[PDB]
Amino acid sequence: ERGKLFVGGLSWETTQENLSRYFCRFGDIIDCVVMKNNESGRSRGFGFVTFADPTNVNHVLQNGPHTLDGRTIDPKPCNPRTLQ
Repeated sequence: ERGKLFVGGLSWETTQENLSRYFCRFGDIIDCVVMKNNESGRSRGFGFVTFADPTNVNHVLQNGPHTLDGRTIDPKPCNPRTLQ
């Protein structure tokens, strides 16, 4: 997979729906999650966005800085977790 972005530095208030809304300005999104604490269900302050078109990752990176919910957030390209 080529189109996955890690996004760090999120406020714990930011929902994955809001995260997706923000990053859709750079392309169609096929997955967007905010990682949650297993016990509490609260955001851990980071997530992942997967673009349908992997060329959109570089478009995000060259059009910063990025702010969401009053935080400067930290999008980075990532090599995705591999499955079976």
